[PDB]
Amino acid sequence: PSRANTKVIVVGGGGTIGSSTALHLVRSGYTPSNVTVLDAYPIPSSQSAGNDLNKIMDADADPAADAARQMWNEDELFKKFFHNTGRLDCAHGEKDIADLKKRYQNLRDWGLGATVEWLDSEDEILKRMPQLTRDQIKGWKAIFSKDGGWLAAAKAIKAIGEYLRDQGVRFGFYGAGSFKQPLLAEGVCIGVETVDGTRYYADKVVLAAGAWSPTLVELQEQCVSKAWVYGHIQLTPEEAARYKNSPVVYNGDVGFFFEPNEHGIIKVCDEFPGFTRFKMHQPFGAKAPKRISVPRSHAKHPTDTIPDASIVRIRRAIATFMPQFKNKPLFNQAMCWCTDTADGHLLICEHPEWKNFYLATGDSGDSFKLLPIIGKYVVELLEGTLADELAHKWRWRPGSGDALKSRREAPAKDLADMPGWNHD
Ligand SMILES: Cc1cc2nc3c(=O)[nH]c(=O)nc-3n(C[C@H](O)[C@H](O)[C@H](O)COP(=O)(O)OP(=O)(O)OC[C@H]3O[C@@H](n4cnc5c(N)ncnc54)[C@H](O)[C@@H]3O)c2cc1C
Repeated sequence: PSRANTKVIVVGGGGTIGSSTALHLVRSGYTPSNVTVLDAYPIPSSQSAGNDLNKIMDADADPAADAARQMWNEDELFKKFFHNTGRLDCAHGEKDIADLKKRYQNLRDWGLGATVEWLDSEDEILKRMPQLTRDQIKGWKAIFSKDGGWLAAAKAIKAIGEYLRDQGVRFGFYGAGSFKQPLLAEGVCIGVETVDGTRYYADKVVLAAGAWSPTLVELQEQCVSKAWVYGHIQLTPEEAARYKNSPVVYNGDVGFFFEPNEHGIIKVCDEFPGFTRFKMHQPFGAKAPKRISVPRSHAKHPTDTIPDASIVRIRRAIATFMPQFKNKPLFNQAMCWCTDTADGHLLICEHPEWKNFYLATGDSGDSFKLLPIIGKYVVELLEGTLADELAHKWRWRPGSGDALKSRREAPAKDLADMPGWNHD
């Protein structure tokens, strides 16, 4: 078929890469009624890693991230969800400071020197963030990124879902949206079947199932799914007013926090290598069950919280960043799932055996900032127009390294070994 006549199913279309793909199909002139978004949960999916009050907009010298940054500034659908507060990337101790100097030097060497400034003392840091405590940031240096800030993530995906609804995109959710298998005819994918038995037929299928991708089809451990954690504190209107338009504050050895949302709520994250949840599971294409990391979904198990070890790290972030708030209860604790490749690059490729089935995953914990742009690259993959360098960087690559460690400091620990999260 031609493009007005091409049917495409986006599996995981309630999440980050999937909603972006559906948007870029519509914007590229695919007929909205020929696009079907399938998700386990209605857009924005309650288990999407993008279903979050906030994410950091930390675009670097990377072409895709920079193209995304421009859309967060200029695109009429997205721009209202980007808060250009700036970002403090803070470092403490001999090794982290040396790595921050080098990151700074690299950004100068890459021609972003005008967007960033080196803060060489605590006085320089308190100038940009006077709500910090001088005592707790003794010896800290920072890169202040003027271009940075934070993204109203769940609101941005919701806004894509409302736009797609109004265009006449087709939806299937719950049993009617939860992918079970591809429909294959002589090695060609011609649609999908969901858990309730519903079949959808299309010319092309995109698997944008995030941390669920390696659970749904055999990916030969090129993606390993891991959880990260957050909790919330509630500020009085007077407390929240002191933090209005605060930059994002990050320290790789502490974690990070955001300015309060419109309800006075501050989200706090630690910084760590993520948690697996290994269990026996048989993805489509696997000859028998395998021990793989299967997300433990907060949407399916809303009584779940986070490990005790995670609460302690978040309390330490609050004690370091916001000592006056050590007494506030930490609430709406949740695990948030991503999938790492060995090299931390995306997995955006045609399936090597199932023609017209495409992977769009490998988010590796840092892809929410790509929400505006990433579906453009997926449409280019479907159309055969993706740049060779990106076709290689995002290629099918089992056996290319250990995704349990990936490019992080250590192999992820497992939730089986981390008490405090399960309240069943
Ligand atoms: C705590 C945390 C903090 C983060 N901070 C940042 C940050 O500051 N900046 C940044 O850029 N990135 C950040 N990230 C990373 C970012 O959130 C992810 O890289 C990105 O959102 C992943 O997008 P995705 O589309 O691959 O997955 P998702 O958005 O999770 O989408 C996957 C979708 O697949 C659906 N699905 C699952 N199973 C099925 C099925 N059987 N059938 C159909 N659909 C299914 C899910 O319901 C979901 O909607 C953070 C992530 C977490 C968890």
